[PDB]
Amino acid sequence: HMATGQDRVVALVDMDCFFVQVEQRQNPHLRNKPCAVVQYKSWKGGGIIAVSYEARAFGVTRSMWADDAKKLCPDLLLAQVRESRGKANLTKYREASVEVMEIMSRFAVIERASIDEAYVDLTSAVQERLQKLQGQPISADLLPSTYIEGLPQEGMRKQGLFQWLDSLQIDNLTSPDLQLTVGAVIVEEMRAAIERETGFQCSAGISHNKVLAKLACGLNKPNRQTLVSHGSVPQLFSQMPIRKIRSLGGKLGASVIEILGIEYMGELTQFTESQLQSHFGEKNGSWLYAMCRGIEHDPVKPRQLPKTIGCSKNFPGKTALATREQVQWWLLQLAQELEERLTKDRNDNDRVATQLVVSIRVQGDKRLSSLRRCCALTRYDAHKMSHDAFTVIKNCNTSGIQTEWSPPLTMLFLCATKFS
DNA sequence: AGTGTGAG
DNA sequence: ATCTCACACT
Ligand SMILES: Cc1cn([C@H]2C[C@H](O)[C@@H](COP(=O)(O)OP(=O)(O)OP(=O)(O)O)O2)c(=O)[nH]c1=O
Ligand SMILES: [Ca+2]
Ligand code: NI
Repeated sequence: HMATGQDRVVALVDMDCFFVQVEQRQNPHLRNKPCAVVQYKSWKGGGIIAVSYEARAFGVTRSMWADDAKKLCPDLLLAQVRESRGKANLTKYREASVEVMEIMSRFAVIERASIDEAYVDLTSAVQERLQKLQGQPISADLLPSTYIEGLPQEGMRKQGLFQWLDSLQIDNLTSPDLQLTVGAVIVEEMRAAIERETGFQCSAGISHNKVLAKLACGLNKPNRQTLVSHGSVPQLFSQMPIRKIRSLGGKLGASVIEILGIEYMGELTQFTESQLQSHFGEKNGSWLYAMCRGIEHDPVKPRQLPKTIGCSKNFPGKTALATREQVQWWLLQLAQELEERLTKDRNDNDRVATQLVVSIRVQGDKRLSSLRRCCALTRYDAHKMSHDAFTVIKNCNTSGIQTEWSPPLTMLFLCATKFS
């Protein structure tokens, strides 16, 4: 069933207001109440980074000062992420993420895609489950939080699910729609286990590829899951913004919109594959041709040890690193965080990083990074690493006066790679 | 390849 | 993210 890109069952799981839920687990009084998670900033109580769904009803959004949100939601409760060596401390979140990932790994192999989301390949689990119950159909009681995109044509959810279930093939075990339905069953079980063992809620999307799973996950949030079938793709794409498709959120997507004069994914269906290749190249033209028809093949890649570990910090405008002392201090601060993480990495995976990449951005440069250089990473010593990084970046101070740094630095980035 | 692009 | 990480590209 590859010709129609219905060969796999893929799901994407995304935690609802992840940081808020981890905080609600520590301090119970914040549960089922409007609350938020802020990064302490002296001005206005600090910026808000995670908002509960209860608080979103009052118009609360991320990137807005706590006091202004207070005005919008006076009952609003606050949780504050600790700050360390100029950045947020996410140990708590990484550990909760690991908990959930381990729980998901029991049902099918996963691909960790971020701190709060992961792809799941259920093809094998769907086959094995298909043999386990044959002939008896699938009752709606196994899909308490599943939405069937496009149907019908909390009450609506049940009516659409009934219309979906009444038409599912029963005997053809290779039926794409049946495989998706079973995948949604397994995801319902997965999420039930996750809640039971951690108290966390989440959403999921079930379809045939990563792109459709990602779109399906966001259709019915929170604490709900959405199944997007191949037959529902035309309707779903009829008004789906091109820039909302995974990998098309940047320049390529903008280019498609500008060159073809279209806004929705579904409009790409009218162009021929040769036209798309003549305008975007063989590879992107063919990819777009199949993607606008719901076909995509990026495989779900199991456990993978990260290829890099790094951290950085930006110093915009006034904050730009101007003296030599400042650059030395921030390099040391970054290296100390790096050391902490590299140490945990070596403890958990018995591998050591052999290369240190230093990257910096000078004030006034439009590029993301002004330059990058590499040196050996022999010892997990923040002090040593700080001096090595300084040595590769020292040439960049184009000023004979030792009293300052020129041009100033607006970004410092340290990264450990070449693991072995 | 080191840079640029993009997902989260 | 008003950061972490992956990887495509002669
Ligand atoms: C996108 C984003 C996320 N985060 C953090 C906090 C979030 O809890 C975590 C996951 O990010 P998101 O998944 O983007 O958002 P969310 O989990 O808070 O809520 P929902 O999925 O229901 O929309 O990463 C930021 O601090 N700044 C950001 O810009
Ligand atoms: Ca989330
Ligand atoms: Ni020293």
